[PDB]
Amino acid sequence: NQGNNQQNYQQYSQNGNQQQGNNRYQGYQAYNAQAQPAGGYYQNYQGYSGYQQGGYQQYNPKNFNYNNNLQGYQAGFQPQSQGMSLNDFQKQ
Amino acid sequence: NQGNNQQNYQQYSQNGNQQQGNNRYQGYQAYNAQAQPAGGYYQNYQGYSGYQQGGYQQYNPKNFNYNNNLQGYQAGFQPQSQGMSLNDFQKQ
Amino acid sequence: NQGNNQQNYQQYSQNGNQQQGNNRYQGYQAYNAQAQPAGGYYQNYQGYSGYQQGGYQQYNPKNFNYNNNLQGYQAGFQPQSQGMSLNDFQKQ
Amino acid sequence: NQGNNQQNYQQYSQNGNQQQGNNRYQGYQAYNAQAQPAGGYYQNYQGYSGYQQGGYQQYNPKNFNYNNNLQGYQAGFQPQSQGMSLNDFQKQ
Amino acid sequence: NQGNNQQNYQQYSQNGNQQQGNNRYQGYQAYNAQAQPAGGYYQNYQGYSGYQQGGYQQYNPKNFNYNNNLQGYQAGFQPQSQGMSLNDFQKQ
Repeated sequence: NQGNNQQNYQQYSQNGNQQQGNNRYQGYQAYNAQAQPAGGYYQNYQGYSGYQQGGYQQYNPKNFNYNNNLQGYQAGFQPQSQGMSLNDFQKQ
Repeated sequence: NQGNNQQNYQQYSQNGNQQQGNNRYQGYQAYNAQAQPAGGYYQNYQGYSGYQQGGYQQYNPKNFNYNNNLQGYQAGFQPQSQGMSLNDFQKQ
Repeated sequence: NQGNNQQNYQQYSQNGNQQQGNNRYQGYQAYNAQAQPAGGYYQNYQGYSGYQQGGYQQYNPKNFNYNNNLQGYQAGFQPQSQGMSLNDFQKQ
Repeated sequence: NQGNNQQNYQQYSQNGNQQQGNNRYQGYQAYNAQAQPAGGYYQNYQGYSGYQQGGYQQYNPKNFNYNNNLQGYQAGFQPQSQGMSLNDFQKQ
Repeated sequence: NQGNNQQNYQQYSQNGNQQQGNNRYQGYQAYNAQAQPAGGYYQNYQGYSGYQQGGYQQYNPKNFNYNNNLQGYQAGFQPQSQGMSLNDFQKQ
């Protein structure tokens, strides 16, 4: 093994659990607009975990732009540009 | 093994669980607009996990643009451009 | 093995579980517009996991644009362009 | 083995489970417009998992555009263009 | 083995399960417009998994456009074009 290496390794185990019954679950989701409502009856919850964004790795024994967007909000980007740019984010 | 390497390795186990019955589940989802409502009756929940975005890896013993968008919002992008650009994000 | 390598390896196991019965499931989904409502009765849930987006890998012992969009929102893109561009995102 | 390599390897097992009966499932889906409603009675759910988007891999011991869109929304794209472009996303 | 290689390998097993009977399934789907409603009575569900989109792979020891769209929404694309383009996405 020699050189660059980006490794994402996640080990998750949910095995050997007992959940008893007789449960009453009433879930009301209504009139949601541009939303992601989450809910429920859980015992073991593993979620939204293990995120890896790689980076610069240069191994040696013209405009470059690299953008990694994970679950993010990016608006109004003019990198390495020539001219005039107008970005208006007025909130009233 | 020699050179660049991007590896996504996820191991998940849900094996050996007991869920008892006699359960009452009433789920009401209505009048959702541009939404992703999530719910339910769960015991072991593994989700939205293990995301890997690769990066720059250069191994050596003109405009370049690389964009990785995972579950993201990207609006108004003019990288490495020449001229004039108008991006208007007014909210009233 | 020598050179670039992008590998997505996911191992998932749900084997050896017991789910008891006598369950009452009432699910009401109605009047959803441009929506993806999710629900149900679950014991072991593995979903929306294991996403890999490859990256730059250059092994050596004119406009280039590379865009990877996974479950994302991309609007108003003018990379490496010459001229004038108007992108209007007014919300009233 | 030598050179570029993009490999998607997913192993999923649901074998050896017991689901007891006597279940009552009432599912009501109606008046959905441009929607994908999901629901049901589940024990082991594996879905929407294991997505791989390849990337740049260059092995060496004029306008290029590469776009990978997986379950994404892309509107208003004018990469590597010359002229004037108007993209209007007004919401009222 | 030498050169570029894109391989999609998925192994899924659901073998050795017991599902007991005496079940009552009432499913009502009506008045859906431009929709894909999904539901039912399940034990082992494997679906919408294992998607691979290949990428750039160049092995060496004028306008090019490559677009891969999987279950995606692409509207208003004018890459590597000369002139004027109007794309109007007004929602009222």
